[PDB]
Amino acid sequence: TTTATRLTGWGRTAPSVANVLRTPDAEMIVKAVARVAESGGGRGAIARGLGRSYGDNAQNGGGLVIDMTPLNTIHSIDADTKLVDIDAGVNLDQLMKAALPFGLWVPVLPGTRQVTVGGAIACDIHGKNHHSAGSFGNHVRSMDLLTADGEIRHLTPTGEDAELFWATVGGNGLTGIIMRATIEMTPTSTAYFIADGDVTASLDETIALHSDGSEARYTYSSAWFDAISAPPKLGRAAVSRGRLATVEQLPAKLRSEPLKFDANKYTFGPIGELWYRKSGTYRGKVQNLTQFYHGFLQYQFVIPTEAVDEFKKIIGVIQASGHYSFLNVFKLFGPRNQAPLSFPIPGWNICVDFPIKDGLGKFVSELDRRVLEFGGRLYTAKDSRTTAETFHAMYPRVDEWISVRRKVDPLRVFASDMARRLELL
Ligand SMILES: Cc1cc2nc3c(=O)[nH]c(=O)nc-3n(C[C@H](O)[C@H](O)[C@H](O)COP(=O)(O)OP(=O)(O)OC[C@H]3O[C@@H](n4cnc5c(N)ncnc54)[C@H](O)[C@@H]3O)c2cc1C
Repeated sequence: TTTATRLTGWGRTAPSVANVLRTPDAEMIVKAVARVAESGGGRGAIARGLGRSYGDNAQNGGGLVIDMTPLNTIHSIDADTKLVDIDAGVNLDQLMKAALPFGLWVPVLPGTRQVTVGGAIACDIHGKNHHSAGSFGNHVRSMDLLTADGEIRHLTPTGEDAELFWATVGGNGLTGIIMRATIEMTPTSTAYFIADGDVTASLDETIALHSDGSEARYTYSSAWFDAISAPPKLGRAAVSRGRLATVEQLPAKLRSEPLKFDANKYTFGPIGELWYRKSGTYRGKVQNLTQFYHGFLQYQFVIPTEAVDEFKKIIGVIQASGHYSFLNVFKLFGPRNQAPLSFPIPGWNICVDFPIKDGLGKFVSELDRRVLEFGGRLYTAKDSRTTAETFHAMYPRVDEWISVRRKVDPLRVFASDMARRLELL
């Protein structure tokens, strides 16, 4: 039934061999968990989605990995209740396509739509709209969770079982296997955005633009960030902010199908600086999703809002480090949710991408130290190399979480490389 496969995260690193069960049959999945649970705990099992996490959370060296992607049935979409009832293996692209004709919008979209609902819940994913909509877990109204004892529990965010619900959110598959879930969607009259763009000249401007109160006028907001240039150019950004369009705001050419989907010699001189300011500055531009969205070590952290000087310092440490990240996504996160292991907290969030090079491993450890000291944290979906000590200090509700985890899996039936590395087992 199960194939001995060699798995990595998206980052393609720290590989381990696991037995991969790949079946559309939910009964064969309940029975595999039943089959891991009688052998004491062994090296346990972990669910896997589309494998878009960069780290080691969806692999289990010498254990069972359950590929959930065949479980990809959309059960119902209701435009009156805004509810979708889907298998955990459906991905967000599939869901977005299916839901559009109902005037329904996926409430949190990450950078790639090739992620499963299970992965979205287990990493409590965030998107361009976090400050206004929170993260993925905020919009789950129920889920069905295959736990260690082979029973399927029906969890809701409030009432009985809320605790296990909120431990599952952001729990990296370590509470069991999400089989099915109900998501509340965001109503929309169009598949379009109305976007405003701005280009800042420095880090100070970027931060200033995100604290001048303008952010409250936008539901969606993110920025491409300069992390290579020396000050004052360091931290200059192309900001893209917006909100879903209404049909009255579409041009006539689009208004009849409102929900349908489908370096020269100047470049680094003053004419290019002008061109790029001009091209990046705009108001009320109508965009579809693709236009509005757009050997390596991926690293993402958030620093709490107040610690602005500390955030500025970390960015300085980054550019003077001799490690050059060209692709950097910046955003200001809004209020957190009640999940103990949820990554997002209100504050300055950035994702960087370092070429793998001599000194890099030791430099990001130092980064960890700084991020930790400044009260922020790393994102498990990007990580495969931080220590359990650092992680546990970054997430002070980890003991709270672990304690919930030991109630629901005393025999450690669910386990992964990440769980063992970060001592979440
Ligand atoms: C190009 C790119 C851009 C990205 N942008 C963003 C972004 O903007 N915001 C953001 O928050 N993230 C982003 N991510 C990270 C990604 O959204 C998460 O890593 C997500 O969890 C991946 O989903 P997956 O289905 O691929 O799950 P996998 O990577 O296969 O697994 C991820 C985790 O979820 C658990 N899991 C999966 N299915 C289940 C299940 N059925 N039951 C229980 N647990 C399960 C796994 O055990 C594992 O712990 C990005 C990733 C990439 C590659």
